[PDB]
Amino acid sequence: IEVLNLVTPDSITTIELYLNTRMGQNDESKDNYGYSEKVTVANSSDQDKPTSGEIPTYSTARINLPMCNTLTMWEAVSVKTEVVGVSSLVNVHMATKRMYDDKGIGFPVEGMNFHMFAVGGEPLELQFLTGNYRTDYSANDKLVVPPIKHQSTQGLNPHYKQKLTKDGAFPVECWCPDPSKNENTRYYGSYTGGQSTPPVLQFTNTVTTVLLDENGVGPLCKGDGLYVSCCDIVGFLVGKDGDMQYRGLPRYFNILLRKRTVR
Amino acid sequence: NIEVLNLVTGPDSITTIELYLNTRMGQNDESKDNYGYSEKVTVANSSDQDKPTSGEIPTYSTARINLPMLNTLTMWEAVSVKTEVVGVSSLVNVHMATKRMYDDKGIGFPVEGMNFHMFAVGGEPLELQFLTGNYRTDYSANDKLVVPPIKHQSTQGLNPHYKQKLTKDGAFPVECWCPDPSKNENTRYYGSYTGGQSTPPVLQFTNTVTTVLLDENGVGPLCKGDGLYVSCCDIVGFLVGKDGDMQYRGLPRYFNILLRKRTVR
Amino acid sequence: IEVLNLVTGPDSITTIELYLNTRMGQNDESKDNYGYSEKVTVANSSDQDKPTSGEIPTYSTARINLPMLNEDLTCNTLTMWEAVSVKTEVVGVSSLVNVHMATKRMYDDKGIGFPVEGMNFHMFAVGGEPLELQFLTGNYRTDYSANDKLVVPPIKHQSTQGLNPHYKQKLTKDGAFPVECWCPDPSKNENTRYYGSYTGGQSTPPVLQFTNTVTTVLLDENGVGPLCKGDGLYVSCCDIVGFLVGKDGDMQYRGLPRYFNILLRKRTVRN
Amino acid sequence: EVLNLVTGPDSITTIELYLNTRMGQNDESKDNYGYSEKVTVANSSDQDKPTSGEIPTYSTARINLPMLNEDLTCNTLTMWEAVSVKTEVVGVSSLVNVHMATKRMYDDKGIGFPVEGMNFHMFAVGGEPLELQFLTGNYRTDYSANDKLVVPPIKHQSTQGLNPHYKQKLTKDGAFPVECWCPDPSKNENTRYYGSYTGGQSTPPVLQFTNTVTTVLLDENGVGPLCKGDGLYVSCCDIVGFLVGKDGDMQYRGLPRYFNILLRKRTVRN
Amino acid sequence: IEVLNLVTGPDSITTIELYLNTRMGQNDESKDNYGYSEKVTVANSSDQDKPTSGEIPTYSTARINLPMLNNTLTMWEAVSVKTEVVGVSSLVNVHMATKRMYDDKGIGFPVEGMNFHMFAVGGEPLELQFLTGNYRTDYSANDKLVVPPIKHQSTQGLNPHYKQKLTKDGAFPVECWCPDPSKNENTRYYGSYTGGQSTPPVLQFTNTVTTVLLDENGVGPLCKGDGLYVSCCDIVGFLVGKDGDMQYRGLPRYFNILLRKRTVRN
Repeated sequence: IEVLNLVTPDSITTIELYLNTRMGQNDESKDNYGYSEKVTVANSSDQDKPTSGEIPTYSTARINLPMCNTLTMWEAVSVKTEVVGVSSLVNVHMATKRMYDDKGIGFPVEGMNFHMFAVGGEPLELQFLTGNYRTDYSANDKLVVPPIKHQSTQGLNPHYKQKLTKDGAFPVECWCPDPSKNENTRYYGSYTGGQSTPPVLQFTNTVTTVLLDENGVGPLCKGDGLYVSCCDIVGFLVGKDGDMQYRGLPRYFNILLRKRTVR
Repeated sequence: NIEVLNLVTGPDSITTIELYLNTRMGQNDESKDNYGYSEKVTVANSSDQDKPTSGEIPTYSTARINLPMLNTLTMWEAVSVKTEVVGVSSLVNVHMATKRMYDDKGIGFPVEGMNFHMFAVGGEPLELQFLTGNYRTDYSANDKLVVPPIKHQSTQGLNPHYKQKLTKDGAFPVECWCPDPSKNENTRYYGSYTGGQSTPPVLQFTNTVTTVLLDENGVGPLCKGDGLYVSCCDIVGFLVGKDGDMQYRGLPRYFNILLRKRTVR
Repeated sequence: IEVLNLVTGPDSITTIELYLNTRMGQNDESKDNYGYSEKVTVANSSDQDKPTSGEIPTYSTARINLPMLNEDLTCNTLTMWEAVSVKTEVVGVSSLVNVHMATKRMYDDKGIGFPVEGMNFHMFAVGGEPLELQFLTGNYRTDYSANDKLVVPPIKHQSTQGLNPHYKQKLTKDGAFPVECWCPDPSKNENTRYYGSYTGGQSTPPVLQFTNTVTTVLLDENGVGPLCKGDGLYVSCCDIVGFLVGKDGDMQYRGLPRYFNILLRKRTVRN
Repeated sequence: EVLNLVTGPDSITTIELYLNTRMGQNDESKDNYGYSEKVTVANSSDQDKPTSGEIPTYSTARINLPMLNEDLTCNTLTMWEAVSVKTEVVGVSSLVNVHMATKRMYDDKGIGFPVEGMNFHMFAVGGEPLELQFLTGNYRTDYSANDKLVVPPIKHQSTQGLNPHYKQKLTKDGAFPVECWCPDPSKNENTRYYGSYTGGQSTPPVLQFTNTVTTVLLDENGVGPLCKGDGLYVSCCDIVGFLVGKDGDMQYRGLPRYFNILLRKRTVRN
Repeated sequence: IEVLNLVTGPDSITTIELYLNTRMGQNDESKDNYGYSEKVTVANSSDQDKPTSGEIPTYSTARINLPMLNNTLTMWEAVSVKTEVVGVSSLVNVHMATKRMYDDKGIGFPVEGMNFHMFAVGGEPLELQFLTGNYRTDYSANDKLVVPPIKHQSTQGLNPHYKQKLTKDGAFPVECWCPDPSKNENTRYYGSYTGGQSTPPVLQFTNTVTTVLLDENGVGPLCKGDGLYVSCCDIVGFLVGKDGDMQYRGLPRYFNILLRKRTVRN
């Protein structure tokens, strides 16, 4: 894309949406919504076959935007995004393991934190990379995973790529953003690991993230499509008998766009 | 919402509002023992028998302040705020009747664990979204708590049919209500959470920090019907009794707000 | 105080240096355990919470006399000293590099002695009048009568576990106001700046910095610093860096001294 | 001796690449790739001889830049000057996995231990090999279980601090151990390197990934690494922690790194 | 000193480059425990607190002679420093003979616990204040340690009668000497402490960071008698032996200091 000038009233527009988490029980009408199923643990690396619904996936959505030598496209300028329902973590009376010889608080949701989001003019481009090349994903055929398995995929093998084109379908554990592509998408992410680690979270409606690149060009919405993706894991819920489930929270986006002429 | 015009200049164009809010950890009566704490935390046997006891549930603190009464109108516009947690030094106390370190010879455990700190300033009540860790939580032990009368599975995620307004102090549980980011155009909120079991509280206090409430366009919260809305929650951790029983501990918050006159269409 | 212009000329600025030693409970520099509290005790119940004499940290404070400015106190204008900035440091942080003291030790009595560790509390204030204090405690019933030299309210009440504005005081005495029940009153202190932090937990690593290259500006949003009433400069602080854990597990607060280097200038005020 | 920039079309160029991790099992056709072999522990400091493949090494590559063909007999020459780099750790999301054959929490009912503990992250971009200084926690370490490792031929007590007679250049991928080689601060004028270490036993890994951060490689004089012989040197190590096996066996886990480097032509004195 | 104009033009700037090796207690580079302390011992009681020889960390320091320079005189003025801790990557080693995780199947304990990092650059020796956690500490197992000749209860606080200047490498214990903030007008110092028992070390290394040494008036340390003084300490934790015995580990530090010629009144 050769980028021409901005169109100088009716030349900007806002898009609001939220994405609900995809931890593994992704049916809103059922119990454990917004959690994974019970986490299971492989007996050996060649019997690493997770149960259905115990694997978190990326959340994603495509939004439709309004529709010579010169053409106009929607340019994404900025985004205010925030994690919703952080305060739901101020809860230590649920049916959980508890502190101090069954006299103290219930363990709050705690441990692993993974927070990512992305905004672009096309689906987020993915790279396959996993901790265990032999992971068998066939307990849930709705997951999108490569048809073949190889030793090299525990590192970066560029023959194993994909595009985030489906909500609740791409496991975060084997797909990450492809840094060699995504020239038309902006992505930001963090991971805090460990076993019982304190979640450290913020929420405010005053923070704006500029999506313009180093030349003042935001993501350009191809075929007038805006692509928004995320994942937000805030820890594990610890059951009374020590069984554990991922907990994730939803994400909100407020995206400002403008009109931009291209060649 | 409101079509904004020019600022009013000259004398009497500025005013100030100073207040504090007391914590609402669950025992909220200032003449009862345990004021500024929750009652003892209890733990449900299963997720369909999740009924907290009366008073073990932290709620939001909030107040509405009447401001001076004043083609076009004039409204009070909130410009900035100096806000601080009060009584941080009270947590330097290890001689209370608590569990203690090192084979009963060491210090009392200080108040420690979960920290949750939020405050909001707006020209109307804080707009809320329901979201909970357990859609079945039964709040009927305390009929003063404001919660939805219908329980649904989808409220463990974001369901936008479950909204509310923060219009009563000491009644909206923090655990099920958060700021609605899809509204709150006329309010600024700021919040954080540090979890874990016995996590160190990390706290700061000073009278030298000003939070600017002006938005990207240089427009602060505009005070509808001459009302200013201030809300907060400040959990600093848990007090651990001798037998392991635990109570939330909260601290008060101070606000000093600067407001100016703004002309609107 | 109605504030006017700065006074210029070669006598317009002055500098004040001092340090304040810690007041952890054992506050006599000729005695053992100086710079620590006495052994911490633990109440049997909340209505028998009576700390032992010397187990309680208090604020360090001092009033410094400044050069006299006004001989005639019947003029339309007067001059006051105005605190512009302060360079302050915690002294002796390197002392915490010590794992050979008589302490509990790691790894079945073969490892290091526990270093001083746990709760940290750091605050300092510079003002032109005493730091104004608000009473707030974790236990309204706390009985201070083991040490009648502590300054505390004469009445107790449930409401003091929150903010009761009828329970206030001024920091007018070194080593006497307990940290656990007095904090800076944010509804006053118009003429003092304070800065404070707390890091809790049981065995928490202390995290401390020391340098001679950082200046804290004390001017407010309008460019006005603390104005020294009666030509008096008030400096206050507390610096708790953790607990020393004795061989049997008894524990003491440890504190460190603080240094202050303050720049002041002359300012004209209405009289 | 640096002079001014040159103008015109093709005064600029970009180089894009990634480097895979070198934790010990460095063969992409075999199991445990991207991990070390199980860590083993010496019985005494005079018998400290690690097994082959349990030892992390630096990743590195020389990249050929478009050739600057020119008369070598004149007053000036032209060099490629690295201006800036966008670099990120790839696959961070792979650490969101608690179902692998690992030790697990809460009396064998909870999650599998995620990859956790020691984190070591460095990258370097230069116009010649990264210059290395030898420094080890044990001077007696015996690397002779793997003769591919590049280490000094003699051992001396002084190598537990800085002995400047023990230096190297980082000229082979997967060969220079991290544990005994660090960047030499007394040289490397023509390289920029960045590093960090978070230690401890089971420490939460803290990681970020984005495509929006540029690292300026120009020094305080506005001069970037200058690529000798039209060669660009890129180096890294990204240890994200240990995998804990069911029985307590532990392996390093590392992750690949991406680089996108901007370079411009600069005139230098000949 | 009354500072006047800078000296301009050629040979008005110079650079100084050095490193300082750590002084953790075993400070003899030909011996096996170099760059560590001897094993830490723990006193039976505070009145019997006599550390063994070699288990005490001390400051590293050096004086560098600058080129001969000289109503008015010329002095060297330190403008900035680039400094880094060297050999951080050496802490990526969990196969040494040490205590280990998970019932003797897991990693060796890495070097961990207490971190203390400080450096100083000035035009005269760094001025010290005595302050200790235990006034009775008996240092006579090593009479090469420079400590006060007299002891008193008040030295667990700040007693300004107990001062020194950092004039010897590997001799002033870190546990009882700190920078004196009432002096050091002609030195810049920077330090941090992270304590705890087994705390993760958090360390950074880079050749791209410059520390400006000029004060608020644009004046850096002025090198009296053409002497530049550099001091540091870099403790990175403890090595835990198989039986639980522990020793301090330190790392060396590099400095690259830029100086300029400054005219001053005499």
